[PDB]
Amino acid sequence: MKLSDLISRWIDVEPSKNAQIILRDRYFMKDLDGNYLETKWEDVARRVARVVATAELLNPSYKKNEKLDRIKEWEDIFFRVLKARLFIPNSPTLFNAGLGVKHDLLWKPIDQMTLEDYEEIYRSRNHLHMLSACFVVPVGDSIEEIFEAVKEYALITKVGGGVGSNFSELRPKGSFVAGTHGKASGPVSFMHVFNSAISVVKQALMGILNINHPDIEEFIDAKKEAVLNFFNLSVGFPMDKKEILKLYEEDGELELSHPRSTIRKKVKIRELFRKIATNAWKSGDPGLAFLGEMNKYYPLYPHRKINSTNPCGEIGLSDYEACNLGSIDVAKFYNNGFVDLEALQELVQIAVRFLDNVIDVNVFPIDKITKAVKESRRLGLGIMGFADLLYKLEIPYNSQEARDFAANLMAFIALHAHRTSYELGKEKGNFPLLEISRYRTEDNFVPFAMGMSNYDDEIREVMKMTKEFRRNVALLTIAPTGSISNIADTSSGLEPNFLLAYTRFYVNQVLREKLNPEILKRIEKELIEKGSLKDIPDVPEKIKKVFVVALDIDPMDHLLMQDAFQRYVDNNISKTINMPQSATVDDVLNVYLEALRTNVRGITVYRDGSL
Amino acid sequence: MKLSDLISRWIDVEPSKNAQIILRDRYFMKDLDGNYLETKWEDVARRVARVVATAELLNPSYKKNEKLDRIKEWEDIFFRVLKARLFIPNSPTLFNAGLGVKHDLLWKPIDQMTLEDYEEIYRSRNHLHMLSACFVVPVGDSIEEIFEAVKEYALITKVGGGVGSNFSELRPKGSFVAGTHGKASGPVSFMHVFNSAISVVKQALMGILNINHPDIEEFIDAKKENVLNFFNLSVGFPMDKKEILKLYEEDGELELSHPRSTIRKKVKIRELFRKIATNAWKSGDPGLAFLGEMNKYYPLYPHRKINSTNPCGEIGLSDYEACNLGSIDVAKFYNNGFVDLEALQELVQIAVRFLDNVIDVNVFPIDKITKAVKESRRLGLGIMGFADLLYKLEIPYNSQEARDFAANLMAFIALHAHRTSYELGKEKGNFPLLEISRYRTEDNFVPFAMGMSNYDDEIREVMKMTKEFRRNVALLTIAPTGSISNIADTSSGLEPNFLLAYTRFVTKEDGTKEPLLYVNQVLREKLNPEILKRIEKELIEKGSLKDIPDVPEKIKKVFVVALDIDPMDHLLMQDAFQRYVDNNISKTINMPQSATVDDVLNVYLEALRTNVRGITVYRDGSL
Ligand SMILES: Nc1nc2c(ncn2[C@H]2C[C@H](O)[C@@H](COP(=O)(O)OP(=O)(O)OP(=O)(O)O)O2)c(=O)[nH]1
Ligand SMILES: Nc1nc2c(ncn2[C@H]2C[C@H](O)[C@@H](COP(=O)(O)OP(=O)(O)OP(=O)(O)O)O2)c(=O)[nH]1
Ligand SMILES: Nc1nc2c(ncn2[C@H]2C[C@H](O)[C@@H](COP(=O)(O)OP(=O)(O)OP(=O)(O)O)O2)c(=O)[nH]1
Ligand SMILES: Nc1nc2c(ncn2[C@H]2C[C@H](O)[C@@H](COP(=O)(O)OP(=O)(O)OP(=O)(O)O)O2)c(=O)[nH]1
Ligand SMILES: [Mg+2]
Ligand SMILES: [Mg+2]
Repeated sequence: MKLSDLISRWIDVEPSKNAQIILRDRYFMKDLDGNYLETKWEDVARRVARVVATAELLNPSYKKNEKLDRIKEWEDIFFRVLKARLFIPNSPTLFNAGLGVKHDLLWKPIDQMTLEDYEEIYRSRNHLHMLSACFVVPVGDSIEEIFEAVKEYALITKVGGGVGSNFSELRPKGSFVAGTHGKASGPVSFMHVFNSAISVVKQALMGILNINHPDIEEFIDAKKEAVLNFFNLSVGFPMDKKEILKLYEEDGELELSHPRSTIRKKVKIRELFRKIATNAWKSGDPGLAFLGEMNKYYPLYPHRKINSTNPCGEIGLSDYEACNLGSIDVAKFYNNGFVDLEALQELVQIAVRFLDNVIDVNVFPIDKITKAVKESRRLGLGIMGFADLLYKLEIPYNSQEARDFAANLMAFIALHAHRTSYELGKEKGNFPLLEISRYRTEDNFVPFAMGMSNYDDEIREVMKMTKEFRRNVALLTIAPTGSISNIADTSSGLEPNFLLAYTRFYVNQVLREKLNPEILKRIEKELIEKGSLKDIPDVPEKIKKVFVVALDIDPMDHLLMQDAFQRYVDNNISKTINMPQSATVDDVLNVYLEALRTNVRGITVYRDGSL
Repeated sequence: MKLSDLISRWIDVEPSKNAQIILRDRYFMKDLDGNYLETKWEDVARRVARVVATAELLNPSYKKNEKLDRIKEWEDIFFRVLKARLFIPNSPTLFNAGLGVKHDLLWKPIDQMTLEDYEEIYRSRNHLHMLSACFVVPVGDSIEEIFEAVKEYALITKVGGGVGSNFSELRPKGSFVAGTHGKASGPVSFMHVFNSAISVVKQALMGILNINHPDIEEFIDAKKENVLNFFNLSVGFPMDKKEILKLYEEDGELELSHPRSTIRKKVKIRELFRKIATNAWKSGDPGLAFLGEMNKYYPLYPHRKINSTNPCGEIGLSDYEACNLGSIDVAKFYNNGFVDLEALQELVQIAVRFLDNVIDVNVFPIDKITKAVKESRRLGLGIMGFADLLYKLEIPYNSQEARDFAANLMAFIALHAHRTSYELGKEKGNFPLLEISRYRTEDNFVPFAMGMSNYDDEIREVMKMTKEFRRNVALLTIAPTGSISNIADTSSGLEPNFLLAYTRFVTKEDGTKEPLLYVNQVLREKLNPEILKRIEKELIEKGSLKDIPDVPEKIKKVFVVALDIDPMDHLLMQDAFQRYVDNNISKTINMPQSATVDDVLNVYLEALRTNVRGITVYRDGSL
């Protein structure tokens, strides 16, 4: 089906009562007196479309002559997919597009727009016009750099960004400070100053410490039981995953050291791993960030380096880099037993241009960030609706069938997104750092593992073409989509449905269609208690096996789904490895070891009932 | 007596074992290994004398063939008064002088020193070579400025400075923030971020909020145990003391308002005072800062404006200003029933040059601070050992006699301090803002109240003369001297002795522990050693001589401690010194456990009528 025809299928499907509540609550603009300037999703779609279309003002391919026509065309296409909720950008784009702009320019009808109208939108974007979810700032080993980072956290947090740092540069607790006296207090103590700052600004962060840091044990125990409540904590593994797996298998020792300290110590890697696992078992923190694996696929490494991710894991970013995200609802592409790939390719091309255009109309609080974004132009296109699509396709999330499907789907998306980036580099100009990247200096560089799709060879040649032309250093991610999937009335990112029937502060729509009412109306009671179909007798085996929820799916099937998607994603993936309440610490270690052998770039575990 | 003769009486008296522990503990310099580079007070005095004498390189009145002789002469005099412990600068001068300099230059015999040796010292002072105790920075009403200030606090604290701010620019909690629909959190929420920052960096501060800020009540209670545990807190009074007294006397109302909020409130000034008094009665916070009174006597006002003090309250500073302090031990100037004014004058002269010289060798971590200090050259010359001096002269602290003597002594110090500033302004150049100060644009400007001394008219004359030459915007203070009075083995600041005897413990390898009885040295000298041994027991038990049978009445009357002296007599002493001090004074108004909140109010009311620039109260037994 053509995308315009898919759009006509979805454009007039109204957001649910639940979606409308969230939108009124957080998304619709209000005036200086709390009066609504927007009252429907279509108002949001119009403002967002128009502001992002404005980027086409800077398109060197257009003559001043056609610009108005071309702009209005892009506004029109952006508006239609958005109103149809086939693609939605990350929250900050929805909150903050048009901040600074005359109200009378933001919702005016497109046929009435003039070239001067777009120019004035472009020029009136203010300091709050911040449209990206993801940030990483360094924290250098000096009081000066530490507290400059604290200020950067406050400023990014204030404008609506989530920020992450690797704190490893900070010399360990007790290290000599060539001051008068006395001693360095170490990374963890300074992370409390970050927490306290953000707790007041927000009156959601990421903190990583590398496995070979001498204060790693204190770090692992840092949210145990003063927390640290605004931090997600991950242990960083800057070295090769293979190397750590070997060391664990051999019961080796890790040397803890720091370049600006005499503090040195040896620890058994197994002991340290177990300590990580025990705490994750108890409370879900800390996670694992496979930084080396991220740098393995980083086009700008080693002259730039990924040291941290954003709070949710899904983008590894170099220092001062930010990334804006957006997600395609794949559940809307179900068509009579198949994914309508015709319409999908069209949308992926549109989604990539929109995300790239967001960069040009984005305003950041810190010039170093403006600069890092301009040079790399990293994007984060992902998907949501995945689990709901599997229900429509009558495929069990816990099956090799689902994972082979997932991999081909992501490969197809990756192929058309990178092809779009080639196209946009031709039209608009390459990302400034193309010349020094592995797309250019290397042969056969591919920013992900592949190995589970028929599309590989096609991907490999598109990657070779991007030696010459390429708008973006990387393009793909899979985010949590915690709010935008609610707006889209669909499942979140790549996660299975957590529950089929609930009451968020609500019976799945696909289940409501496939399940005979009466079988439904009976069971909807004990579905809500119990939280699964599994042990409800007199529901058909076929419904049971397809309509699985997160805790129907064992930890290994969670991890293998993440691997299958990660093979064709150039940034990272947000995925929780749900574990049953009866899972032991050994079960958790086994997840870590399997994770080390797969292509996953990080791990988050959550044991049911643990918190 | 000539100062040289006084120096020779003291130069070979080594610090008490008590002092030496303090020195080893934190003053003596160590190498990267943890090894001692200094092991005697004499070593510290060489280093410091040498480093501060280096500033004479820059003296535009020395011809090149003069310079090396002149510098060695200043190093020698500096060394002697330090070694003798007649003058000691604030701790950061003693911690940090010479940091960055090659160890082979800091202690070498002076008769091996060359001009190039001094030039190398000047060049190699590093970024940690911070010699001043006292700082103020502004905290403006934006996230950017608030966190820029958190960063300055961390940097200033790291290098050994104590910093304060007025947080009144921050719009009250619940205020409108433009272009968003979220509200401002308020000054007290941000002060938590500053307390967190500094609790890690130090793993006190001064915070002031003005009495008319709408969050003033929250602030008054901010260290109420239900904590800003690294802050001293004071309430700011930027209006005239007179205005506030009148309002209180009328049972009037104050309007709380902010220029960037629509939040207004009317509160009875008496109810606000009582809230303050009750909290201070419970816990010692908050104190009162009479900022308007400080601005009354600030020579740069209103071009520049004092909005805060340092943590101990004794310097009022404008935005980004810092001050270096030091103190003369005046108990050492006792001579046959009189204060030796001839030797004291000479030492004021030396001490003011030292302190002004510290500015030249000081390194600050922030641009705007270097600038503010160069432009003003504020100093804080003070005294310690004043209580022990009264003991020697047999004057009771809690008496008009003591207060009249304090005023005259402070007046004499002020006169010769400001005179030296005059002489130094001709010799080295005036402070840059002389031209726009009240020393220039006015007639009869005096930066303190006076009214309690025979020296008043000569003081007027010198202030008139400094319309022409003046090296420093202000010169004097009285500081707590919590460490350096320990070092000099003398009483702290202008304060009375807290106790005359107590047990201190000397840590030993094989024992331990151990009991070591200290008795005030002047008490030891005056009281019968036979009497002493009898009473010693009850004195440590009771904390005073007052109710001990059969100690002579005159001894009980002279040898008073802090708690023998009633709150008004503490306050009037502060008033006597403040009259002849251009900066402020550190003074705790001690109160008996049996004082009430009404008694605390009465101290505040009397404070409003005297010339004091702020108030701190501490009720015995409260914390
Ligand atoms: N908690 C605490 N940590 C400090 C202090 N001074 C330094 N540190 C920690 C902060 C940094 O992680 C590390 C280095 O800090 P700085 O570079 O500011 O110290 P500095 O440059 O004086 O000495 P350096 O030449 O770098 O060893 O030491 C301090 O006063 N308090
Ligand atoms: N799941 C969920 N998220 C919420 C809720 N309220 C606020 N949020 C937050 C979660 C995210 O930090 C923020 C933005 O949501 P999005 O769906 O745009 O972003 P996503 O969850 O993909 O996270 P990210 O883009 O990595 O920051 O909204 C809620 O009630 N449920
Ligand atoms: N806790 C908290 N306070 C804030 C936040 N934003 C602003 N404030 C407080 C900090 C300052 O006291 C005051 C003003 O903040 P800024 O100058 O950074 O805000 P902005 O320039 O955006 O708006 P303005 O024109 O000053 O109203 O409001 C925030 O997001 N969280
Ligand atoms: N470690 C330690 N520090 C102390 C003690 N008593 C006071 N201090 C701190 C607070 C002072 O700001 C700092 C330096 O001692 P000083 O005698 O030079 O300063 P002072 O008490 O006059 O306070 P100020 O110069 O206003 O900061 O020493 C103590 O018993 N132990
Ligand atoms: Mg450093
Ligand atoms: Mg502002």
